[PDB]
Amino acid sequence: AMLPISMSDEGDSFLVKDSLGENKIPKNPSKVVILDLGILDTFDALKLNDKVVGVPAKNLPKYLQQFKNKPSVGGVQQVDFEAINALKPDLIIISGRQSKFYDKLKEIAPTLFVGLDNANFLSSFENNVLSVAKLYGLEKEALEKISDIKNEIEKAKSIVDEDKKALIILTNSNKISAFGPQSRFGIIHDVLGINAVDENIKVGTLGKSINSEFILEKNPDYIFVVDRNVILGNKERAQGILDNALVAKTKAAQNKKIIYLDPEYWYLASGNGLESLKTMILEIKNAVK
Ligand SMILES: O=C(NCCCCCNC(=O)c1cccc(O)c1O)c1cccc(O)c1O
Ligand SMILES: [Fe+3]
Repeated sequence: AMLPISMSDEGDSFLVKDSLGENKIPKNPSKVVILDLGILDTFDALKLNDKVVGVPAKNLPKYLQQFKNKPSVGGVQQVDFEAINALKPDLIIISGRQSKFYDKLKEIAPTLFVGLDNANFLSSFENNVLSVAKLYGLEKEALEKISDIKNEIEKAKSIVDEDKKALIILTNSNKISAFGPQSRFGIIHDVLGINAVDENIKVGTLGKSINSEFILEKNPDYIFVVDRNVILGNKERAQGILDNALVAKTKAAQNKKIIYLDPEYWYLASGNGLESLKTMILEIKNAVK
């Protein structure tokens, strides 16, 4: 299990420890640079928009356009260090895409890691949201919105067909990769209760390389597709890649249950968002119901 964030009070500040390090964080930070898109959505949900001073405008999705005029600190992968240091932030919030920059970010300001644990999603989620809320004295408000997400998950779980099984795939250029329980798309199986076609696909951020023959051999009832081409701006599109005779023979193809999930939520990985996680839950739910 990834280590949780832990905090202790010290008057004007908290001493915070997370899986990457220790940081003294001031209470009520007022210049926050946010590189995790989910947490950025949680700032919105908690009415903390005016605290944010930097965002990754190169990867800002459609549901986060209230932050389009914030100063840009680049993208989720192409972090602009000069821009960040010019802002003089009091806090920088990252997730797993930026852990490789942690030392460099920590020289600028205290840097909090809000990674989602792929093997312990819901527990991680709650700890990331509550830790942020504690910085601002908003635990109460955050608890109430967490309780809303939990109720949405119960509604989604309750309509799931225990007989039926699903395969999760990612399309990049023209190649296909598969993901299963405890991967970066694990919540489909782990939280929402959808049975997997193969429990033995045991993967993290990088998927198991397969072809359509595999998909047909497994004959899933649902295929959930995340198209990485949309995010990277490639020409290739999963609808094209999956239009072939082998995929056409699956029960998923025959029942219109090939589901193209929005990659601005699933791939860009906005699960730390109090509203964005809800939208993703509903998207699974309305696809299956
Ligand atoms: O460290 C990571 N990738 C290494 C670099 C790959 C280099 C190429 N990537 C892109 O152009 C890109 C752009 C936006 C979002 C992304 O996730 C991207 O991978 C990484 C970590 C967790 C999840 C990911 O998904 C990652 O990638
Ligand atoms: Fe990536």
